[PDB]
Amino acid sequence: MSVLPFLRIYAPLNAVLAAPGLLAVAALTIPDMSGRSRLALAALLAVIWGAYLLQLAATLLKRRAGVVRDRTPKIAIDVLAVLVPLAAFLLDGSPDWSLYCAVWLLKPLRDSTFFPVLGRVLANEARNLIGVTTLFGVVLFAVALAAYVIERDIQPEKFGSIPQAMWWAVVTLSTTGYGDTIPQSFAGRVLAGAVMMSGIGIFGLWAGILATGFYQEVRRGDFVRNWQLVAAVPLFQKLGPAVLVEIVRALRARTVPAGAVICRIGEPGDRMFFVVEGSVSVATPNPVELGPGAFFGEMALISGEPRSATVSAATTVSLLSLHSADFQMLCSSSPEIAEIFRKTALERRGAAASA
Amino acid sequence: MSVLPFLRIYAPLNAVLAAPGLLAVAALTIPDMSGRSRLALAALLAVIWGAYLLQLAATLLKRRAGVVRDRTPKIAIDVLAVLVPLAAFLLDGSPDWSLYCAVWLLKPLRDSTFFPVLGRVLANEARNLIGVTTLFGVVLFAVALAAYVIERDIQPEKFGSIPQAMWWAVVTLSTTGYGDTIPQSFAGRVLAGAVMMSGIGIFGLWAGILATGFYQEVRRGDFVRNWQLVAAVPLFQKLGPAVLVEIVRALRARTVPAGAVICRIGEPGDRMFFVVEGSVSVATPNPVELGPGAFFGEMALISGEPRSATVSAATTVSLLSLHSADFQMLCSSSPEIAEIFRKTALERRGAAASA
Amino acid sequence: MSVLPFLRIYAPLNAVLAAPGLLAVAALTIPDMSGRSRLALAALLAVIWGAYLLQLAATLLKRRAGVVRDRTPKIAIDVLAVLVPLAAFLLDGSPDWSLYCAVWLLKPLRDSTFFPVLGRVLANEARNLIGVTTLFGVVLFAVALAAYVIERDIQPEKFGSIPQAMWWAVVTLSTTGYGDTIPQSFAGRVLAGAVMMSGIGIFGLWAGILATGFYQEVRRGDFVRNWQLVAAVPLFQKLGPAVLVEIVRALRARTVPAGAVICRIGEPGDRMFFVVEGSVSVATPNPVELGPGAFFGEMALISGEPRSATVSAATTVSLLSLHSADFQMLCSSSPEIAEIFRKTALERRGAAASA
Amino acid sequence: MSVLPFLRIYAPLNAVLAAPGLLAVAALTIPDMSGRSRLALAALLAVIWGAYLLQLAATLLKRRAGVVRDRTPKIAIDVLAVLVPLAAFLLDGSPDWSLYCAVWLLKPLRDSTFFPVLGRVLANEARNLIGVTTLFGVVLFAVALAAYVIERDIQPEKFGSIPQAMWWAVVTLSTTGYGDTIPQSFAGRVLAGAVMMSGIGIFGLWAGILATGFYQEVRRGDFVRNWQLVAAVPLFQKLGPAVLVEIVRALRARTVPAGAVICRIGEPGDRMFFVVEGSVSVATPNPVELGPGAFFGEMALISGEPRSATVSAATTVSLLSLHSADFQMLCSSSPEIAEIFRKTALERRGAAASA
Ligand SMILES: [K+]
Ligand SMILES: [K+]
Repeated sequence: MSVLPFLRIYAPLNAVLAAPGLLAVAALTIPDMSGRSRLALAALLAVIWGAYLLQLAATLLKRRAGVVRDRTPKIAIDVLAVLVPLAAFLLDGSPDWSLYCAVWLLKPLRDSTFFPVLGRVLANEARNLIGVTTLFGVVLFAVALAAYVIERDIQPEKFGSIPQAMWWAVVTLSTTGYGDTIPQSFAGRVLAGAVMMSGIGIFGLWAGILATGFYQEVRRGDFVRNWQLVAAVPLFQKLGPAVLVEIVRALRARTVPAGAVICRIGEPGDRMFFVVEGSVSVATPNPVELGPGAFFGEMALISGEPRSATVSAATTVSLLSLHSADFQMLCSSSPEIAEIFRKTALERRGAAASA
Repeated sequence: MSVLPFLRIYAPLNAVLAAPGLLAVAALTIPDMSGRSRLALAALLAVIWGAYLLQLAATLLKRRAGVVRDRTPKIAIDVLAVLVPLAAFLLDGSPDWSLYCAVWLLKPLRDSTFFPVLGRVLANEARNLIGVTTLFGVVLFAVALAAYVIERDIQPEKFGSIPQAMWWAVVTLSTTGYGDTIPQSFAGRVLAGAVMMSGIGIFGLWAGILATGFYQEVRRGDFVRNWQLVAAVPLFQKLGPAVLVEIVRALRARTVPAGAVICRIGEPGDRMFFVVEGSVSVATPNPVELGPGAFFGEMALISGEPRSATVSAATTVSLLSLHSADFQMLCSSSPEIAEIFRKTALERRGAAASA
Repeated sequence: MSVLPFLRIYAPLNAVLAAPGLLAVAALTIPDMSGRSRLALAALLAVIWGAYLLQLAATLLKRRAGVVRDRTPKIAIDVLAVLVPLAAFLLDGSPDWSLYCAVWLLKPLRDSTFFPVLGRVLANEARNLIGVTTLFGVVLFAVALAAYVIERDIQPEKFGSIPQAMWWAVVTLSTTGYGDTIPQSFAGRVLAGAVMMSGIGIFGLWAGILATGFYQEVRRGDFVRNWQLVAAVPLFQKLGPAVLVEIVRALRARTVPAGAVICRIGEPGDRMFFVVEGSVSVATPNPVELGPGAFFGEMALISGEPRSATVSAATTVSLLSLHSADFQMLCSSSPEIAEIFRKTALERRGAAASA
Repeated sequence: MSVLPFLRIYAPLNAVLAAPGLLAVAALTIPDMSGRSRLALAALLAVIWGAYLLQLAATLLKRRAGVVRDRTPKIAIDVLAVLVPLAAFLLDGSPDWSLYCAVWLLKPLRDSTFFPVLGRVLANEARNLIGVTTLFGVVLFAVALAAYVIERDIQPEKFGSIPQAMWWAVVTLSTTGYGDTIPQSFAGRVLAGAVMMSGIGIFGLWAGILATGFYQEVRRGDFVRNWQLVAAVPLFQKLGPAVLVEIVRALRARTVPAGAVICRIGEPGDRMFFVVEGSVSVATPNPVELGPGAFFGEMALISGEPRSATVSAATTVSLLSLHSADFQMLCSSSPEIAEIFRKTALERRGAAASA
């Protein structure tokens, strides 16, 4: 609720081309299809082939920033990005070579930041997941077995065996309900009374494990990525030790591109920002073009008013942001700091129109 | 658990008429329907047309409060509220003109406060949502493809192509289970063992993103809307800086209308309120009719007793509220404040019956 | 994880008889049923009728504790508990009179504590629920309408109207997937790609509203019910103001009945209790039978050892409880208190075997 | 996100053999199966029989550590692990004796730590669960009954009775949607509008009860298991009382086996560890092989750099771990401690290459 995320977070065309690239697949998969576009999409594969392949060698030119690096991840796919289609192109002469479009699916995961963020926490909490997965296997066959007890007599063709009932177990337990094979008697139907009761309680825990400290990591990602942009601020030499831990939980940093708007004049003053690198367009008669290490919004928060200037991104700015309460928290935290932001709420009034 | 929300939060008739207005649609959609009520409901459309249209120009009279305003939102629908039926009324001579009842659906969203509250946070956390949405697309075709590997031979008419299996993917992954096309072999049925395991883990995170800091915003909405009603209180000049951040998290403000009851006599004393504007009916022999900037309940909390008066809303009061613990927190927070609320628990005993 | 809940929390037989009472219904609902037990269960209704009716007048004897009471709730059903069967017994001469077994269903809700706990919070947060319910209605017909656009031509009998598609909306949106009427074309099937995405995000919020501050109330129920049992403790005159708010969050109170076990000897010392009313059986050669206002477990926690005595409930005791950390929190909180619990860890060593 | 869990948490072969042991069952359950492997898997049962039975007496040799123990749990299955197949082997001469493979399903639960962790909290919060379970039974028949009101006339064979509709209740309420028996009229279809609305709100609470303080217990498990490894540290005599409660919430302890890697050189310095028992391989020209009661990572955190050494597990080490923020919290918490970790960031620079 407090951030301006811009400049194409889904930026790199390495990621962009997997989506249209794999939709080329399906038309080959269909009978009675004209040969015209049949191969026209195979070009686009060759384009994406040639495109990453064009990009490939530039990546294999890893004499850029060549001091110490760990690029086993970023290279693990680019290699196979072109090899696997190639060997597929010859050995699998039939159209089945296209079935090696299971390969580009990692290219999103190549430059998927937020995917290592996922895999990080699984290596702390899987202790639970296994004991739950076991426990899921307990409840699975603990309950799947009681069905064969009953309808094997009058439903051989559906429940004349165990795994046919273990099939109906997870369908019955995992919220799904296909609707192929269902009991007819009473007591077998009684048993379902505890199943959905169970599995919704189980996954009530099990999937809960994921979001549990995943949020800790994302709420932690907002700190580790933002213990940076701390020393950059000229004013933050007085901040006590325990002060920052209270604060950086809320502070997120994002980048705005050049030409974009930052805060439009007259809209309700609801937030203030800290500039640390870039330049702005504080839209005034004399534009107060503030550079790395600046801020604005106290004019609108101490007064609780609309904006005093159509601030727009003159350049690509690495932005911070902050809503009132946590700044009211700061204004409540120390009288030493409100002195400057009092003067600032008088300097910027005259300094906005003037120079 | 601690608030008296009253006076028709779903107040404006601009919102009320969308619901019955769109139920006029369906009777036109049905064969063998008598022409009698067929057009009778078209009137009610013309009523809602004429009604907002009657309301319309009063809104286009925006010389009220005309200093600085941002009403691109509130006007964006009122314009089309009447135009779109109108052009639809003539060009689409057949009854299909009624199909432009997709238009009023924004009129709730016109005066839907809590809808901008939604859209505010999506512009901070969609970074995650995309990486998850990509990741959802990863897992989609990563898993959808393995089905065509198998049953294309003996299920052409169901799994003789890829998207027919991507169809069975999300139905299998997104908790649904329609039950149209399901495997027959073993290993294809083995694969589902991880799917519901996956998607319930995925949406365990993904929908978790929404409620994650959505609650922060709603728990924040309870502050930004209630840093107001702070200076109004005559007693709150002594409150230290860090005191309020502890408190305003819990304090919610709502309005009660005239004639309503506030706290009924003899019910268990469970809460105390702060009046800031309006008037009450403290039901006593001499009604102690307290106005803007008053409170009551300490009589019932310091003693832990039922109510001392059938307080009812003499007028429309902008109410605050507070349960014991957070006031016990206040009574624990400072001895300076319990002095007055000790006297108040003696003044109001005699002042209730007397003047 | 830290409490001994015993003495039949589902105690009153007023609640017990609704369950078997309503299972008497179904046998009447079935053809080809013998008249033998057909009316035998009607007796059990007459029993439950006569039983509450026997209990009834004792409740209508409300000259017990007749000072100030609010028993509109507890009486609202007992009245109709016997009247509604009675008027049903005569006017509805056919067996349909049994269909007034929709009446006892409130008798659980009569003496359902935890049900007012539910209804308390709905009167603070329904503001959200309506805006979401509206928003649910937005997304409902916003999406339901686009289906009639498509398959009305080739599916009249299923999608030849709007509400037939609004039917398929919530089934498609609310996680269910019956499997009666599903599209055949492409773009109509494309639309489902966002639906489960939506509704699982919606209910990801909407049902989240319930548990959101419901837990606040239950975590609050653990305080309001336990600001009692505070002054009872002879030692708690020194506890500072802000000390208790830290503590009572964790402290739960429950009752154990006479004859039950409290802590068995040799089991791992994992918790300590505060007796406030009742008596125990500290199983020793000289049983140190401690009465109202006592405690035990510091012997096992300061040493981190198994139990020093098979403490069992000599009588019905109103119990408190506490795990180590929060007592380690107390031992960390003040050196003034560990002095006594040091002596206590020496007195009770000799006082256990001796008197 | 901050722990190295290794050395086969799913270690004991007592647990390993239940999974393959029960998959021996199904082949017997199937007609037209050759007798060759039919009994070959019965051997593997006899193996698992003989295997635990071989393990059995070693467990019944409970003169190891025979001082005070509570092994009613660990023995409750081992006894029946071999007896139940045995009596089954003779009395049930037909192949049905295999149906006593419902017995090993507890053997995972025998040595399932994290299963008592489950059962611990159910004995505090089931108060809620019953009132919800009752309330679930309220809503069940409250809603199930209204269906028989309607379609009994034109759907006898599906809704000609009550429990046939209570069947359609939970299927309709518990998120499932089999798709066997669905209404045809309007008002009966209207009723579903509140059902999924309800049950998703109910289980929104009910399953929420599980994860609610289950996480408290797991977040508590991280303390009770880690108030140990406190006195072992030679430096922690100065830590104030309230300091540790802040810290041990995050600190998890796990064990790494011999031969494994701990932190690889050049990877981004993201965490520091506390050795308390074992030995390491700090890969340097002179390996600084640190033993019980050591730490490392401050070199990479105070500088925010990659690793200074390929530390690998020379032996099985009982590890602790800690990310920066909580150590930055420590560095912010006291200047007394950064003095040593300043010297340590100079000693270990020279002491790494040297001795
Ligand atoms: K379903
Ligand atoms: K289905």
